[PDB]
Amino acid sequence: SNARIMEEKALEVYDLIRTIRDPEKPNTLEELEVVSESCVEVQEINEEEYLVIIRFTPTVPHCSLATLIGLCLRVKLQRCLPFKHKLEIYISEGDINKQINDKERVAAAMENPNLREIVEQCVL
Amino acid sequence: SNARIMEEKALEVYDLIRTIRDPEKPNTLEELEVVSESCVEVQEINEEEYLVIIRFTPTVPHCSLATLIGLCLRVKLQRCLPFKHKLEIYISEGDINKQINDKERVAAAMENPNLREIVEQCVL
Repeated sequence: SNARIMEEKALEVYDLIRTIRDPEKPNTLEELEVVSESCVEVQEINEEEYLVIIRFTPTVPHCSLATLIGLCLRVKLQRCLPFKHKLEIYISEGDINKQINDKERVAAAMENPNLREIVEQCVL
Repeated sequence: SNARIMEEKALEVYDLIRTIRDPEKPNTLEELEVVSESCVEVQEINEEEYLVIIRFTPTVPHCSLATLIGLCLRVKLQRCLPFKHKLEIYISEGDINKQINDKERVAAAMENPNLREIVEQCVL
């Protein structure tokens, strides 16, 4: 039946993506619950052309850039200021879907050798 | 005057933090407008103990983890699926101030050799 075939195609898709390594952590997307089989749907657009829809839940860095910067500020001052002090640091209060789907943005990323290297190794 | 002294102390603070390297980009925090002199304030809490307040504007990654993951999904499928397809990928729709100020969270970060290495090199 059509439904069975679309189920089989979604499983095909899932089996390819499930073992991709996370860019930062030593585990696969499936192990980190970034994807699961139910997160994929396949439909037939026209005869023998399929649409694949994936919803994924990205991992977050163990230590974000903003956090690293804040630590640098605190550690530098703590070690190098010549007076006794307390410090309060505040993040100043003064499209990803687009980056991963737009054909031009995808190509631009894959033309950066640094990003291409990361992506190609994660999927290897 | 008190005001002059606090201005001089804030400049002291600024001169230490302005040349810290960004964790990812080849430029200093000042060059990237992560900090500027006006973003620092110093007050005297008690005699010879000062409070330093900094507001900073973090840089963002040129390519976030979520974007890298989405690229991996697309590139893997584009290269390895055995059928013609279009793909739509969606981020599923199903405290930093705390990490950089809380004494315990700061210490925990600085005990991770990986993070300590990054921080110590950025401030060197």
